[PDB]
Amino acid sequence: RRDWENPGVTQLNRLAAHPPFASWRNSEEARTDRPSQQLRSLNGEWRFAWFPAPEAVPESWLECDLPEADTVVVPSNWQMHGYDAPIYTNVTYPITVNPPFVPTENPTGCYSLTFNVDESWLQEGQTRIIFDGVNSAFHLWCNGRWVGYGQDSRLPSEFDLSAFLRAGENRLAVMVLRWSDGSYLEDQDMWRMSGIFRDVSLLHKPTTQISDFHVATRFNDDFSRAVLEAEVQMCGELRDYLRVTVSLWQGETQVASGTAPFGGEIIDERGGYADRVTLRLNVENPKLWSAEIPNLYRAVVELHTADGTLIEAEACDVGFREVRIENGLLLLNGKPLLIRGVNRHEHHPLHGQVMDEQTMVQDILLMKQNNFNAVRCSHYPNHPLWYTLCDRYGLYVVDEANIETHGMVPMNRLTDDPRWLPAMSERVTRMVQRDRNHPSVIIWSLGNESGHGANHDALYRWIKSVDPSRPVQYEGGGADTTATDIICPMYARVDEDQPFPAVPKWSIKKWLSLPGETRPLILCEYAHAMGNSLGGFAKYWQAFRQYPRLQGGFVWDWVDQSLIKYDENGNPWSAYGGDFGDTPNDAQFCMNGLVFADRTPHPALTEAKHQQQFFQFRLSGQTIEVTSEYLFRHSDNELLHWMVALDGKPLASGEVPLDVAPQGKQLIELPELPQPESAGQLWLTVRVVQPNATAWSEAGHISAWQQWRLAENLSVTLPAASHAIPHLTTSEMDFCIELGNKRWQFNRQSGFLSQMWIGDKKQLLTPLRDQFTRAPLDNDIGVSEATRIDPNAWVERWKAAGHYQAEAALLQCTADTLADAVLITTAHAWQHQGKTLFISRKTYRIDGSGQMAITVDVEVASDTPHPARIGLNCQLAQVAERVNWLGLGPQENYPDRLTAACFDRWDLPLSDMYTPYVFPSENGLRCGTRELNYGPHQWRGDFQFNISRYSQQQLMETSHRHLLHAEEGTWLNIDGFHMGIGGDDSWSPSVSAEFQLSAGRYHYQLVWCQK
Amino acid sequence: GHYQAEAALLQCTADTLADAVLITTAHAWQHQGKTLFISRKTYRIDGSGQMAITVDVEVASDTPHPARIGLNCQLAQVAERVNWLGLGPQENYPDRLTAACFDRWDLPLSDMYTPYVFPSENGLRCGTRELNYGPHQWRGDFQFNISRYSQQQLMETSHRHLLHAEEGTWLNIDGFHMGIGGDDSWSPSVSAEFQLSAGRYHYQLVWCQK
Ligand SMILES: O=C1O[C@H](CO)[C@H](O)[C@H](O)[C@H]1O
Ligand SMILES: [Mg+2]
Ligand SMILES: [Mg+2]
Ligand code: NA
Ligand code: NA
Ligand code: NA
Ligand code: NA
Ligand code: NA
Repeated sequence: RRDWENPGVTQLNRLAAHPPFASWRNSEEARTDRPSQQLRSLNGEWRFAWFPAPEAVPESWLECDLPEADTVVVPSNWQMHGYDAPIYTNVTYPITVNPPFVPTENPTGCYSLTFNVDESWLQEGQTRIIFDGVNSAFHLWCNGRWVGYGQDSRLPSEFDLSAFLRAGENRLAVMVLRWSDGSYLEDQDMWRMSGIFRDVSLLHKPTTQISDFHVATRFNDDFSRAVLEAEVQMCGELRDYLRVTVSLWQGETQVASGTAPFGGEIIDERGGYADRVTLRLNVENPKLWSAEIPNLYRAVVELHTADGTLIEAEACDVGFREVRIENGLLLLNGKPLLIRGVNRHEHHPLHGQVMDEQTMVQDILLMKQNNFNAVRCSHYPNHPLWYTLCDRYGLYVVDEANIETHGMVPMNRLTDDPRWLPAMSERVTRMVQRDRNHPSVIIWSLGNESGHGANHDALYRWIKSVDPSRPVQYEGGGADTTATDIICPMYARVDEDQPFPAVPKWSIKKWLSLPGETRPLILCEYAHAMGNSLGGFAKYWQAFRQYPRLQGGFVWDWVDQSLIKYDENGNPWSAYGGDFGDTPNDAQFCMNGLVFADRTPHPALTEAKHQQQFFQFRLSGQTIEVTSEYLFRHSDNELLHWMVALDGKPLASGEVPLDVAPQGKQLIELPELPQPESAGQLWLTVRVVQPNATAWSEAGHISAWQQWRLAENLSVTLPAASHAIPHLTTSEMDFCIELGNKRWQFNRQSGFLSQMWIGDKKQLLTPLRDQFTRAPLDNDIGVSEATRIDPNAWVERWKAAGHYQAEAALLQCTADTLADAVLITTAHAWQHQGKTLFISRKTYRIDGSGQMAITVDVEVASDTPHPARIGLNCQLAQVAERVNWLGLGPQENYPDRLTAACFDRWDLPLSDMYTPYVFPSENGLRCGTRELNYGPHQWRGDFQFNISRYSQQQLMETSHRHLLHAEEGTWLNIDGFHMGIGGDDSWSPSVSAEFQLSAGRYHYQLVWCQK
Repeated sequence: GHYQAEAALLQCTADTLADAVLITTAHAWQHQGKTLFISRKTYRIDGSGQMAITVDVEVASDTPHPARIGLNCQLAQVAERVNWLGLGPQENYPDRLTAACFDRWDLPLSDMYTPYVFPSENGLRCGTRELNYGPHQWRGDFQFNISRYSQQQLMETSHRHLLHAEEGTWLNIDGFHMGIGGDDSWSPSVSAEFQLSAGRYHYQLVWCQK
């Protein structure tokens, strides 16, 4: 019947969805949430055979194992085993758009397993099998007999196997299809894989069982009282002796308990649900749940006979919290939330889309350590364990239905079609039915990028109906349609409007006050972290803090979707779109994370951690005002550490206990600071330290920090008198200056410093020249589809203007001998096709002390696209182990992404001055640098710089970091000015005007000498 | 002490180039043992009779942002016309110059002074690349005001009718000038982007025969 090409058939014989069950037969075990003998796992070694299409599968496979099959591990994505290639496409579907049809050549994975079943399981009760995740559709067989069918890759499919099993050995046969009508609703921007990627288990339930249960918590005005209501549903033999007891626990103390027989209240003319009961438990002064303090209670639901016989027990963690929208604000337990969130896909560089506990824990610890308090399940229900973890560690969650039809034209072609309503409703309803009891979930999402159709409105209402405790949001069709309680745009900018027809992305500040608008605004996606990005991140957070109704957003996104491949030597390297023969593909657009696939942070993570701090500071004289942005907890594990340093030199320091109530303030007056002797700038640096370890951080953890410039005493003392006088030697070809063991050589043909000698060794491999370009960042390339080349992208404008091809034309090069120095004056003009782009005028003054003062003045044609940078570069002949500097650091920082960096004395190994972005680009820059030390060299002034073994040219010509090769010597790029990196999105110019080098005339000066 | 600051010479040297004389100077402005600003300059006079003045200023970060960063002098001559290539023709400042247009403007010297009843800095014109007055010509990228009244007199006179034209012509040429503000006139109202807080500034002017 080809059910995989019929949106009308999304399952066959599948059991109803419900909350996590373990069918404990002992209440104490359910209370402690210990393992259940009634719940077995079938994960492990299975048999697998790949086929080009289902019609290729031999009939024998249903009854007997295939010799050609191999033994592989499950869960797993078969692309991760090499049976076929994983495909990375963003918007464009991986198959021809001809709904509900899929390619005749449909990759088919035949999984099979021989397992044992204890006769005890078949003598009573019900035995079902559960597939937590199968991509994308499958047929099931047990001992040769067809069982059922299922679709939707992100929610569990359950089947009753009671009448198929036999005591002893049994054999399952699962035929998984890569493509199905279900694929049309799974066009998320990620790797397209397939197989049984989530747990497979066997559950045993009594004939008379708990088939479903809902837990709700209502509160009085001040949350000093609560009522926990638990609706429990049963199946099987309904009798007067049956009872349900719901007891609530706080540790080993039972705080509440209620018992009752079945038979709900009357609801209509036909009566009520005789197979249901609702228990109501009163709880005084309940401990409230939040990401700040994840207080949890344990609820045990016991199905039993009135006289004391337990039939079965189920249970869940209960988080007492109220989520409601009032007067335009999203409130948690009555307080306005400030969502510090991030989008997180389920990705692993080695295992694909298979998740494991360790990876989940690592992510959560890293997220909380970096001040995140929320996560969005982009763009499908997650692995069941994820929610449990979020409940226990404390993270607000946006549970999103597995629905995305981005490739359709228009985007809502299927979501506005009533014939697709059935398939869609199952993706929404089954999600809610599964996760409604998790306190961590505070908002339901109808899916992602599927336009806005009537089906969305229908399902929006369905949820409001069945679960009035959680707000419902959906961004499609404009981000503010009738299908969302929250204005949830993606990449809407802070101050700039993007008036797209039909679906404009207004400036978020302006969006809130549009006539008639009252809803709160929380971006479902913003600050695209693709490669060297997150510029302008601070601008969002300043707005979030100033506008009550701007309540945050979810950064896009958590981790690069890169996969590991191996070279001929068996060495691993990160791969992206197209690296597996997959085509069409969207190359590196699958890597947009704050951390690498292996979870190593990207420089942008620190910027996020800083802007998302929970403590705000203000300075007034000797007083530091600390404000808490916590809504519930007190600062009971925080101490303030302060330090005053003069140009990196520690003068004073100390620590003060932090004792601020949520939303409160605390004043801390610093001691009488001693007026410094030396000249220079005094800097005050404060940091919040967590003395004690927690469940998510180690002792000493730094959660916040801030810097301030204090007093400054400008140096008015003239340096000592020079002993010698530099000597000039002229030739038609050069101007050579000598002073002791030091020598400078200027080429009279090029007009550049071509060499220097410190002692008996040369210092340059390449002449010191002007640089007005940079290896393009992903934000400069600005493309989200490897097929669209936006001529408006910065890289395209620089290329068309000739910035990368302009050649320096010498206009002047003269030498002058002064009383105590030699002066070299030069002027160059860079041109492209008779067009003068830049003009650089310099002077090099080498005096008797051995120092070279380089004064640079540049003119940039007002009509040429603003340049990426304005500085100099050269390849030093030597390679040193350390890089020392007085400026912003220690990590990479750019003009629009440097609030996190601190001014101080930093010292790192050369390697740390290079950021390993998978797709190479300008990187490792450090700004606000007053002094740079490398080997025998020292540069002084006020500049930005990056130093490494890779030239801008190599970075520019290389697609993968693993293909880079250290060049001889060290490449140095010292800029007087550098363009912002942007990142509001990576498919259009996103660098704010204030970070564009548009001044027309620039000036900077550097002093080069020996250390 | 900005109104008290005293120029204290730190350096003053002379050098002869192939076709010019280079005067290098350095000054420090202090008050109560505190260096407010450091002005470093070079003067280059070439054979064409042009004096190129390069100025680099340091402003202590802990001192309030200065009202302006420039040079001034009282010219002996009194011409009746003022010609310049820049924003105009009317008085305009950094945060109030959108209405002015870049072009060649020529007005009588009086028009270069705004008669506010309560005297104060006035008549400035921004984004100027060339200014002509009598036999003088100034080129660069600066703001300037020119009139018969010194900033000192304007600052000491409460009513405009009490102002007296001084001998010669006072010239104020600024590489940078602070915004005037106005959101209200009873509290700091000059927006951050219009405050001279960069710490380090640089500008260049060329003085020559008209
Ligand atoms: O709009 C979006 O932008 C992201 C770009 O990386 C990614 O494709 C998300 O899934 C999509 O919702
Ligand atoms: Mg179907
Ligand atoms: Mg998409
Ligand atoms: Na807000
Ligand atoms: Na992407
Ligand atoms: Na504390
Ligand atoms: Na590249
Ligand atoms: Na006055």
